[PDB]
Amino acid sequence: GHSYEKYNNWETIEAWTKQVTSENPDLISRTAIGTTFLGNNIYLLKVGKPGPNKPAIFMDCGFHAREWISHAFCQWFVREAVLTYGYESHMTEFLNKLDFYVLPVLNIDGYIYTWTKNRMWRKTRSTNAGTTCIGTDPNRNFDAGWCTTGASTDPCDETYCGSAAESEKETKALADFIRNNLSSIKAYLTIHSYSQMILYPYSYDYKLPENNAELNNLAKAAVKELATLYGTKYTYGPGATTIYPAAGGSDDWAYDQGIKYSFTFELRDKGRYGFILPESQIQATCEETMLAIKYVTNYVLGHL
Ligand SMILES: CC(C)[C@H](NS(=O)(=O)c1ccc(-c2ccccc2)cc1)P(=O)(O)C[C@H](C(=O)O)c1cccc(CN)c1
Ligand SMILES: [Zn+2]
Repeated sequence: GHSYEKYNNWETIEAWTKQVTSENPDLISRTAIGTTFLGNNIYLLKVGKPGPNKPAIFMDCGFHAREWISHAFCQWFVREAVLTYGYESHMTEFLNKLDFYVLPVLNIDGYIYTWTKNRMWRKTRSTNAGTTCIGTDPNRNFDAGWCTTGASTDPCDETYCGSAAESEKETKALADFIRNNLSSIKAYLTIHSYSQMILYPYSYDYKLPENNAELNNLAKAAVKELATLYGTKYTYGPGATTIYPAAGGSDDWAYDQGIKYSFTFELRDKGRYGFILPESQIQATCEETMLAIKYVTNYVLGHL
């Protein structure tokens, strides 16, 4: 059965998306926005009080298969939304005024593989012509300085950028959805682990975004807010200098589409457990991350 304080396999997350929607139809609708290479359904949950032409914030989890705390966060967020609506003033205002497009697991095929075969798997599970090597790195597969730095052209490598931008069914599905809804989406948030950071553009080059000052101030305030709960310390900055250059990222792509608030989160920890974060840290990790996401949402809402 499903638990918010355990890592759940895909079969369970899928059953959860159906159950949480059917139990909360006045706050959640579920739509499939595509299939993965292996035929799994890429669900998107629209979280919010239904209404005409609402602005939206897009958040995805599970780009990288082994980053299990990412998948866990998207599920946690959805429950927080549904349970506190009408009682917590901020979340109530949030869901009244906008929609959260929550994509709980993008790279489902890779996630299943980390459960069945290889816990440290990262990429998708698509085949590659001319080789037995499997998979593309989804966060190198977007049309953002595609494959120009920090990415491999070799299908056997963990940062393989693919045969072309959006060569993967999963990344094409996400990009298509965001393109089809550009006019409503005001912020893009993508959840990874680990490192305890909040990153913003650019990562494919050392250039800074026009609203660099604003993004820095927003990231700073969000990490401060996060720390108030349990003392967890994040760092923040442009991706290229804060972690390393990496072209083809979804956050840089989203920004260049005109979405002015675009962030990558790297959750706990700093490497003691790394990707294998104990389930006993799921609750604390998600609760503190909630504060940062809500801080950003509050800011974005005020700036429509
Ligand atoms: C641990 C986090 C930082 C992930 N990085 S990782 O490639 O898996 C990795 C994991 C472990 C190590 C490592 C650990 C200890 C010693 C030496 C190396 C080095 C790299 P990531 O979430 O996969 C980082 C992400 C990406 O590579 O797609 C990224 C990188 C740069 C910019 C951005 C923003 N678009 C996002
Ligand atoms: Zn990652």
